[PDB]
Amino acid sequence: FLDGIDKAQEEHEKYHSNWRAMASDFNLPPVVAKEIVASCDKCQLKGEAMHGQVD
Amino acid sequence: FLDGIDKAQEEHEKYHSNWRAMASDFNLPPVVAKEIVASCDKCQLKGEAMHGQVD
Ligand SMILES: [Zn+2]
Ligand SMILES: [Zn+2]
Repeated sequence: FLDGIDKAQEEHEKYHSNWRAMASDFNLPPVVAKEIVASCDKCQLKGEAMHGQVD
Repeated sequence: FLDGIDKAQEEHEKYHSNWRAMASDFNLPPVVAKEIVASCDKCQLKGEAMHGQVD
């Protein structure tokens, strides 16, 4: 679990690749690749959330 | 990977337990338990984000 992710985590930092790319790069299920995105605040929170246009 | 999560995912829905509880319940590493939280929008986005107090 942590072994493949350690090498995969570095790849994420280098390009912030999507979980689909990391999954194929290490042939790991989306759960492992998706979790790396969950730890990456930049790829996880993509704006949206709120910040409406104010009333 | 998906087998334990399937049973663990149901437990998450029942109580929205934190990844620490699910990890101990199925004795799985934080990566597997943390990913379930990543899929749960209610436990993932806990307000914050933005929504400042306006100027
Ligand atoms: Zn990223
Ligand atoms: Zn939840």
